[PDB]
Amino acid sequence: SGFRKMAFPSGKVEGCMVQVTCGTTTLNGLWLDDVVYCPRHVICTSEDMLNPNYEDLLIRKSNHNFLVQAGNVQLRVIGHSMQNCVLKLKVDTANPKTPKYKFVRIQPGQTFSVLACYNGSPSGVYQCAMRPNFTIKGSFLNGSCGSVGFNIDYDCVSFCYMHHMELPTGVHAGTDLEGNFYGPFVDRQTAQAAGTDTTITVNVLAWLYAAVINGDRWFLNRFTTTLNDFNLVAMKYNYEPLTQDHVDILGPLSAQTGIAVLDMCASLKELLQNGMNGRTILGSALLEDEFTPFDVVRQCSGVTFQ
Amino acid sequence: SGFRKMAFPSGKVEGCMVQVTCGTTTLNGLWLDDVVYCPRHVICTSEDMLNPNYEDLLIRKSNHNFLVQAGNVQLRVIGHSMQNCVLKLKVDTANPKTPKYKFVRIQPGQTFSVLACYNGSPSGVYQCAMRPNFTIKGSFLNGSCGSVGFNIDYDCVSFCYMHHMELPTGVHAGTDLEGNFYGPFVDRQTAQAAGTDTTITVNVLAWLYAAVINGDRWFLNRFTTTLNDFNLVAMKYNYEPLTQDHVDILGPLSAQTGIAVLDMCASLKELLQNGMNGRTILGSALLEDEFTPFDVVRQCSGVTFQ
Ligand SMILES: *[C@H](O)[C@H](C[C@@H]1CCNC1=O)NC(=O)[C@@H]1[C@@H]2[C@H](CN1C(=O)COc1ccc(Cl)cc1Cl)C2(C)C
Ligand SMILES: *[C@H](O)[C@H](C[C@@H]1CCNC1=O)NC(=O)[C@@H]1[C@@H]2[C@H](CN1C(=O)COc1ccc(Cl)cc1Cl)C2(C)C
Repeated sequence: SGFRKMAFPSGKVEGCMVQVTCGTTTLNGLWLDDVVYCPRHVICTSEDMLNPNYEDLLIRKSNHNFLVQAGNVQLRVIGHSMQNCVLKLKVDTANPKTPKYKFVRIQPGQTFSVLACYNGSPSGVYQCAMRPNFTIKGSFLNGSCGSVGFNIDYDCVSFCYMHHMELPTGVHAGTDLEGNFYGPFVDRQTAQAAGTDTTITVNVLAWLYAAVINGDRWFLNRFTTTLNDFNLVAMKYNYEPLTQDHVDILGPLSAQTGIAVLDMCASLKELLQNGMNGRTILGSALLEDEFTPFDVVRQCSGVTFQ
Repeated sequence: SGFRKMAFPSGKVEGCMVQVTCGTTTLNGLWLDDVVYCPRHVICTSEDMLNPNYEDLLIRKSNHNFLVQAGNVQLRVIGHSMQNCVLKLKVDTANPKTPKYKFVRIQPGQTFSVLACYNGSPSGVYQCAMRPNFTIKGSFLNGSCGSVGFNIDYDCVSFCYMHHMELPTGVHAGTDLEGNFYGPFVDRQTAQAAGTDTTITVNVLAWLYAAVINGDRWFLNRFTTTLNDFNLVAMKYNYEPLTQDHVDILGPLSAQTGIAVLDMCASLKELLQNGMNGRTILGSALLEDEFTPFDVVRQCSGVTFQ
């Protein structure tokens, strides 16, 4: 037993990370087959990153302007092109470490592992959720652009995120691996802001089920509630509405614990109105919302990946 | 910016994990050079694990009783020996993936990354602290024994932990890689219990400095305190005593923020006596104690590993 914010093993992704330097900008790239993927603002400079015109900037570039460091070995760039907000640098060598992979775009509420990287070298790994406002609460410093987020499903890495920027509230924004931003953000230095977030209701319920599975039961009660009456409380506390599909997705957790989904909602209702009163749930004094039902089933059952 | 519970990249360790099966017990082993390391209770059975005599049990074993699966390839065991609570299985093949490594024993209060494994296959990675009572609050199910904890320091993996068991409170106990248990636990099924824990004071202060670096400042104050008067409050709230060396270790964080260590103690004192009053620190409603000063400096500065 026990319950931890757990990332996927990062080894398959570590073998794809490279360093991309252009001008005085160094960031990370993702090397799959004979392509290196990286944020397009690597082609920018100081006075560029204001309201840049990346098509103009890119046509002024040459293959040899892009220095690609795969560890202690330089990769020759033989072509370049822009795809939305990412660059695709064609290199003369296919990555012999290329795992089988997919480029997937995730939904707010879903989670993924981030391999934070600097100068092409992995620094750490942690779990993030896509917030309802399409930001992520990460840990990113200068030089971390091009770090990717991913999930693993048996032997296949599903890349879902490339890091591009921090917003003024300290949260982070980036793209899918096709270069399309999550949320209404642009890779310019403007006065853009996150905008209002909500709590991921279905995830909080999943985490409550994780707690019960692990022996935290004090928040349970004989009360129940209808979906509609629960959702008026959710709205009041800036929680996302709970749909019937969310109830369906929680079914296996409900069946394992023997606590009906709607009964757990009644428990969440009471926690929202009364707080916790000095008690904790799974070592937390806050209702946690960055674990999906899948995450709970995976950890409380022990799935692996080859 | 941002602050996350961050593990080390796990790739170097993933290449060492194997499956060890003996009788009807399957667990994980750690394959370094031509030795596989695993918990010695793999040689036990159901009626064995009560008050077993492992020397007697081991002399009754044969090299061929140990099935070692390195992925889809079987490793021939050519020798075996017991070292305290671990087995060393000599195999005919050296692991060509062996990273440079060390076997180190850590102190309570220090942190490490755990690569949770089942059937020799990595499942996830997360950060743990050695509690003052020599347990760890992990996430471990049946089959996870032999998963290791580790730190990475440039290119070198310092293995500090092998998993053996869960205690009745849901916390976890294991050994260093020389097979010596952390704390007063034995690899028998007895009525052993964790015993009383304390909060790691120096780590809480480090995390408060992490908060300030990341813009959470509401808990700061003009008050100060002496080390002695702080330590009477620490004792009252079941916090570990703060030593002058702890103050020294916090020096760089103090110097970066411009908040004297003893002034941050005064802030912790007030948080201990008043609570947080509905506010959070780094997304937590509890004082967090599983980040060392090193962890904070590493994350709030961006060190990597090759
Ligand atoms: C690429 O390595 C960086 C990663 C940034 C640096 C600090 N934290 C990060 O995640 N990306 C950028 O520097 C991008 C780049 C231009 C601006 N930018 C930003 O991150 C915006 O800036 C900030 C905004 C808010 C904060 Cl709290 C901090 C910073 Cl540095 C492009 C937008 C072109
Ligand atoms: C080896 O894979 C397991 C790992 C255990 C299983 C559940 N969680 C874990 O970390 N190790 C064991 O089964 C060891 C083994 C005998 C008993 N044992 C225990 O973990 C003790 O048991 C438990 C105690 C408390 C709880 Cl809450 C659950 C269990 Cl299963 C040796 C002590 C020989």
